[PDB]
Amino acid sequence: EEGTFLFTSESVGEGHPDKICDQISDAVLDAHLQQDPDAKVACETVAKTGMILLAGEITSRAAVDYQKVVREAVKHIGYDDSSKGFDYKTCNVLVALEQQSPDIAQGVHLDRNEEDIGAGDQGLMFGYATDETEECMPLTIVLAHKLNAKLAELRRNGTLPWLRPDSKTQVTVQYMQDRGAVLPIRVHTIVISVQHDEEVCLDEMRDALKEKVIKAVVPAKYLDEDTIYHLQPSGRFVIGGPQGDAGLTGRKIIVDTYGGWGAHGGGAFSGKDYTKVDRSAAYAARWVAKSLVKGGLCRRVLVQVSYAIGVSHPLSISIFHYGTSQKSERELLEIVKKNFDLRPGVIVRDLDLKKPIYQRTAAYGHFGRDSFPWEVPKKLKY
Amino acid sequence: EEGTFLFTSESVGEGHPDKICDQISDAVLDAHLQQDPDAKVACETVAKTGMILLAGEITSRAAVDYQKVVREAVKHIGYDDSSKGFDYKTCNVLVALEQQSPDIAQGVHLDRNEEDIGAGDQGLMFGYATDETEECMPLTIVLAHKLNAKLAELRRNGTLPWLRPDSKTQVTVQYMQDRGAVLPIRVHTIVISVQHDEEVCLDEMRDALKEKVIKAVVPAKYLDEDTIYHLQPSGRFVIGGPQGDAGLTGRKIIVDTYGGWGAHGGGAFSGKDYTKVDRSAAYAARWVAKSLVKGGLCRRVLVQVSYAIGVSHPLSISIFHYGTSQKSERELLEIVKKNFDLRPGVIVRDLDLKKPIYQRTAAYGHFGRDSFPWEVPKKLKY
Ligand SMILES: Cc1ccc(-n2c(=O)c(-c3ccc4nn(C)cc4c3)cc3n[nH]c(C4CC4)c32)cn1
Ligand SMILES: Cc1ccc(-n2c(=O)c(-c3ccc4nn(C)cc4c3)cc3n[nH]c(C4CC4)c32)cn1
Ligand SMILES: C[S@@+](CC[C@H](N)C(=O)[O-])C[C@H]1O[C@@H](n2cnc3c(N)ncnc32)[C@H](O)[C@@H]1O
Ligand SMILES: C[S@@+](CC[C@H](N)C(=O)[O-])C[C@H]1O[C@@H](n2cnc3c(N)ncnc32)[C@H](O)[C@@H]1O
Repeated sequence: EEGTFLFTSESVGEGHPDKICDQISDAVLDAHLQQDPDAKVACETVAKTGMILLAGEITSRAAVDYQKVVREAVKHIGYDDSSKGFDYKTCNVLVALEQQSPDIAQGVHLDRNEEDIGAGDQGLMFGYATDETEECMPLTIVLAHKLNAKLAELRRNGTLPWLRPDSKTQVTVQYMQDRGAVLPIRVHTIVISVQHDEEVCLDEMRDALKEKVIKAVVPAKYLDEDTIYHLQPSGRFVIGGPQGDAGLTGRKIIVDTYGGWGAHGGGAFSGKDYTKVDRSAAYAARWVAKSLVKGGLCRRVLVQVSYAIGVSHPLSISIFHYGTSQKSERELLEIVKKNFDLRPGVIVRDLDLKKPIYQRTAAYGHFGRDSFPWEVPKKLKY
Repeated sequence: EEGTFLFTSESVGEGHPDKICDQISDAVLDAHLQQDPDAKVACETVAKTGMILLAGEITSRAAVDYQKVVREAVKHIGYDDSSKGFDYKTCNVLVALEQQSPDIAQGVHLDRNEEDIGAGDQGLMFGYATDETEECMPLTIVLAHKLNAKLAELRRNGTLPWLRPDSKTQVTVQYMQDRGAVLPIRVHTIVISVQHDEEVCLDEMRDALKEKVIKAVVPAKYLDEDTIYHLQPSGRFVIGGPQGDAGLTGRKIIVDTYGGWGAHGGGAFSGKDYTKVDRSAAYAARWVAKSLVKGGLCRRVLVQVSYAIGVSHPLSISIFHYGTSQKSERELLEIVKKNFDLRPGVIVRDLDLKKPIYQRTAAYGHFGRDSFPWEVPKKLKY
């Protein structure tokens, strides 16, 4: 229909190999922060058959048992037997971690007042919010995340014991344009691929995915006779996890954020402390965007910020409201200037970013869930 | 001024550790394609002090010497001595490469007619084009790439022998809104950070970066008394490359594409053959977008496509012209349907994607350069 369009987003499960890496990187970050709130962490993880490798830079007063931290994260995910393709008890854990470069340390935080610490790198970051859901997230990505969460729930409760931890989902929604804002009309296509055991047949899996997963997550009002379902479209997914596909930290940055909506600056979140603005400034930009929507100034908004390594204040700030505010974008920038301080050394205080809650962010998206500090809107003064 | 806004993009040099990984992943892909045009390649690279690790899946009839291919790529980049922090002659090259999962192979390409091969994965991809430059790319990212290329040029020609291969640049441009299209007005801020030797002082570097790099790349009409320069803002960058920061393939996906403009689906390009739609469908979507702009239908356009693993046709196609076309987005979709076939098995033929030219794409962006097939517009019939 005229004034309508399609949009597709995807999500992945806790056992998707890239997501395994994000969760391990954040389990390492949390382990350091539990002992040293000022740990400087830049922990990349790589996963392939039988291997977790940690590579990066950590300067911290914590004493962390990497073998224990990695294996416990893999256990939580559900890879606990060679029949599943990966086992926390018996995999190889390799560590190539060095101290943070002293050249970065001197230029960013050494001998600097905390509020005046420099950005840990240059870069650009975006925040986005949309009133199409209560949580201010796109419906395409919320549904895709919930489909993966439902698969994990039915695997863990033994309802569908043939399920394995590696999964991917994708949701296409037809939207109506509404003066810059968007209104979901219907779900056009759903894809679900999930690793499974050798005994279950394709028809049993497809029936369960439709009746016990899709129907348990997606409201029936969005599904109709024309909705297309691609359930186990490859036909066979016994080999999975790192054995099926090498994973790396920071290779699901669009799943971690807005599912293609808004914009992205390229930075990965997991394995990084607050001084790395790829994470802290993106969380602050989401906080700003969500505050503008919950404050009734916008129905849909995009915020860009950027930084230079060693410099505290952002180099640029831009706001695009998609035509959904009566205030000009110059007025919105002034409101943001009066209400937020986007220096990393102030974001850490506002968003409590030395707290070890990062492993919780590393699956199912970093935004629109669980009332993390960046999800609690700031009451704006203007 | 009213109707203006700021936008920032970044780029990185050939020796940036993430970019080293993209180039090595693509050198491995090209090595396979030189002997086996139908090689199935999914090669991730990880780089840290003294180490290149290859992890992933390759099924190919080629006989490839990974030690030689990796070291030759590192040599080309310029890491040829321990004084520079990395040396192709003496680094460790580790290989954890297995065959492609037979479950993926059976679901995607085994016993399938080439035109009817399934997408190698699910996912979403975007194409973008803007008439603000002849090459139909955002000026922010074109300038950022050219600044890194200039640093490599002056390093290689011996003009600035203190330069090392690892660099990052960032450009903020103030734009004027023009009926959906954008017009660059001026450069607001430039950042340049580049690895250097122990002997050169900060003032000599900052003077050279302004006079020999910025002035040699950015037209003077964009620079004025208010332009902000952050040159070597960390103050010291002797440690660099993988020693300073662990790199991974597919961690510069926004540098590889549009610098934050348009949209991104999350997929990485390097190390993947044509059957991986993260690369082929994104190249085809750029080709569509550039064809719509060069054909005079749009001044600025975004194209989304999506796929399911094992299914040839895209699941969804969407076009947003930012208000820059007289044709409706329904009409543009019909023109695209009549002129393009976005099945991966047809994109391979149109864009010649079995040719080993991929290492050439892995630095300075995959788009807007060198008249690759996806940069030559298709003449549209309607
Ligand atoms: C990153 C991004 C995300 C979404 C879109 N997107 C859109 O935002 C609108 C839209 C929304 C609301 C509207 N209100 N009015 C009065 C006009 C509107 C147009 C239409 C549209 N079609 N395809 C796309 C993109 C997938 C290619 C679109 C654009 N860029
Ligand atoms: C991904 C993306 C990129 C750019 C923008 N972006 C824009 O596209 C326009 C714009 C361009 C042209 C226009 N013509 N007319 C009549 C109105 C226009 C508005 C203004 C604007 N301000 N901040 C941003 C984003 C950085 C936050 C903006 C939005 N999204
Ligand atoms: C298709 S793989 C990427 C391509 C792969 N590296 C190759 O060698 O072709 C990407 C993701 O798809 C999922 N996957 C793996 N095996 C699959 C299968 N047989 N069917 C469907 N999806 C699968 C996993 O979540 C995996 O991380
Ligand atoms: C700042 S590092 C990322 C943070 C780092 N992992 C850490 O431990 O803090 C990201 C990129 O910045 C660049 N870089 C490295 N050392 C730098 C320095 N001393 N000054 C400026 N940029 C530097 C390199 O291009 C590097 O890949």
